[PDB]
Amino acid sequence: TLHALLRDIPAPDAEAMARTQQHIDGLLKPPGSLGRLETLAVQLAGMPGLNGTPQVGEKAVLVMCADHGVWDEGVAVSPKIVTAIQAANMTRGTTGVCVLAAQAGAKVHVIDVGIDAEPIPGVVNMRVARGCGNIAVGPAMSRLQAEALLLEVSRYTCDLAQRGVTLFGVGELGMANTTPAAAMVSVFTGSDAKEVVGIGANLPPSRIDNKVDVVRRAIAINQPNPRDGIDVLSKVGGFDLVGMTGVMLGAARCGLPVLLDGFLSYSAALAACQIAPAVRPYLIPSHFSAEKGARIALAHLSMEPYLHMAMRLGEGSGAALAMPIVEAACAMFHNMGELAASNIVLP
Amino acid sequence: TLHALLRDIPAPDAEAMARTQQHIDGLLKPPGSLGRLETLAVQLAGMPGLNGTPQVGEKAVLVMCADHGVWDEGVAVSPKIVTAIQAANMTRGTTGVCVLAAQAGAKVHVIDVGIDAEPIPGVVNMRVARGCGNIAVGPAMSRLQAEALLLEVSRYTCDLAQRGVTLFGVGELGMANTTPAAAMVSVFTGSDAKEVVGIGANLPPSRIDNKVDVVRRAIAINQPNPRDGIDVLSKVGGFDLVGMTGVMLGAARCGLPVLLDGFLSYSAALAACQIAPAVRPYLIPSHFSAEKGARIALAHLSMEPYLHMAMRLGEGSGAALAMPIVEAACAMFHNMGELAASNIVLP
Ligand SMILES: O=C(O)c1cccnc1
Ligand SMILES: O=C(O)c1cccnc1
Ligand SMILES: Nc1ccccc1O
Ligand SMILES: Nc1ccccc1O
Repeated sequence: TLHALLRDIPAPDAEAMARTQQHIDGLLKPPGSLGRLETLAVQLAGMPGLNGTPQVGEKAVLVMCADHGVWDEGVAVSPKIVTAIQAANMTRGTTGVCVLAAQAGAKVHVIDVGIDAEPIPGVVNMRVARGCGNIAVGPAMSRLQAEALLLEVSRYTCDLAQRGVTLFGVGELGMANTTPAAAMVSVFTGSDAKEVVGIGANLPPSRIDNKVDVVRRAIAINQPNPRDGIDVLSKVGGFDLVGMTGVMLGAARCGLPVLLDGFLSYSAALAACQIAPAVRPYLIPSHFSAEKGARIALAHLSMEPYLHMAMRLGEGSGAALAMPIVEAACAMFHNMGELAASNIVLP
Repeated sequence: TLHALLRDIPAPDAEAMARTQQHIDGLLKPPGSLGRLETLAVQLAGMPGLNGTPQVGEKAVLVMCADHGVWDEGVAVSPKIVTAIQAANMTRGTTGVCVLAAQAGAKVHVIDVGIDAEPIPGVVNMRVARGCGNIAVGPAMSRLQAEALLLEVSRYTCDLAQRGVTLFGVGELGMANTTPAAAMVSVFTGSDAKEVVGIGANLPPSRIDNKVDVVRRAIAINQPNPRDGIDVLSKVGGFDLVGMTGVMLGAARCGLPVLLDGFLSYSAALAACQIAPAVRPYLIPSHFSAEKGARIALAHLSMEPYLHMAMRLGEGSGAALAMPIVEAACAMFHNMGELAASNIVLP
């Protein structure tokens, strides 16, 4: 079922992209002057789920929530229960993603893939377990659990496409999750833990060393295979991370765009592209995370974010903030006048 | 009258800013996690025209249009008449700024400060002359003309504030205007012309040398005084550039924020800050222009743009694109829930 899914990811439509580029070149402006907005418009035009043109219909931010066993290693200063509390707030519209998504006209879908607490009413239930295993002493989960969640989340994502959603945004919520994120980045990029381990949610500078040590132990003990994204996710990842990877595989299979968020999302995207390179064309960066390993992770994905906001909240907040930018590419494409109609000729 | 104006620019309200910072720190998120969005919110709170809080009411983009005598030196490949044509399109909603401003819910005000063509119906008439003097052989205009336009535009800007406008965006339109922009940047920053002269609207690489030469001649012949922003503007600037400087002085006097656009706007802001350092606190960067001298100009203004879009259209298009970001800071500030209300305590 997963092989089928990965097999059916459509390649971008080069024909629609060429038509788009020609149309953009003819707009009321010096050719190429709107830079990355032009490039983004063309990219969108190549996505089969969008009907050959840069269009944006309904918008959704999927937030994957889960707890992590590695929290017990003292790698995070936020109380573990904050995952459960914030997930509930996500249903009240008071969180950072909620407020930014509301501003963008997007709906937030809160999905519980493994919070260590009783079920929260109003949150989508796809709970694998009450938190994943502590990666410092063994794997986060079984390969089977990782594959099942990928399928599950993937289907949910592409099913939203049937409800008019054309643009996705991915996000997470899970105390201590910048630890497995860093382990994955280290593994996929071949970078040393010290180079990609950050302060997460205000970790005191004095406790960084321990965090770096925990990441190295996780890798040494699990021996994840860099060439197998599912192996890496199941061993040194987490449920929230697997879920984000699933949103990306689902949107790609649906031929639709997905906006990345910050550091946690970069880790998930490295996994997704490792598992299926065909996913890459559908990914759109949003902002440049203030987390230490962001530069390395983005360099390996060959992505240059549009927004430099020193943000490090997570939740899909950056994804929501960039949605207007995607709408701008559409507006540009469909609403600008044409040079020829004004009798203007430029070399 | 100009001395009065400059004298009456209010300092930022430190009391409102402290109250803002405390409120932001108490929001549902790790302290400081929304980074530059938090900083922007505080900055807005200190602006007297906004009522002690980051608020955005009506939005306006002021586009200053004028022609330049230096066009005759072969520094621009766009036909001179494009200024007049595009200014007319600005009244039809088909231009790049129009489309992006519409997306942001802002109104575009097109102001003719010196187009070399017959008056265009629908465009605000503040025409100094039919194009400014060719800076390669003498000054763009008299000091008197520069001061009069500054006053004129300044009053117009702050008068809009009485109509509910709380956020301004500045833009321009004028063939060959990246030449005087570069001369001004060179003068204010002490950088050599070759380091700040760019391709403007697709100038062929083979004609760059001539453009660099024209900039040096302009400076040698006029001998503008770097410590006198009005001297520089009148000698090696242009009507559109003076006008943009005027919007900045007017918004500051009104105690309101102004969003910069690209390279031309950076030149105008260097002049504005030279003339009145008190203007600085009211300036908000938008994007990082793809023009060659952008880095140097931004470094001298100590500004780090939020958007990296490789844009180089001008017209205030970048300013419009960043307006949602300013609205996001307000949304964050007013709509997020508080940590205490959720019983969350973080170190
Ligand atoms: O980049 C992120 O999304 C991030 C960084 C630190 C802590 N939480 C989220
Ligand atoms: O940065 C700008 O605004 C710009 C650069 C080149 C040509 N026109 C405008
Ligand atoms: N629209 C346009 C066209 C040519 C040169 C500059 C411009 O802003
Ligand atoms: N709201 C929040 C609080 C603590 C840690 C991470 C979060 O996203």
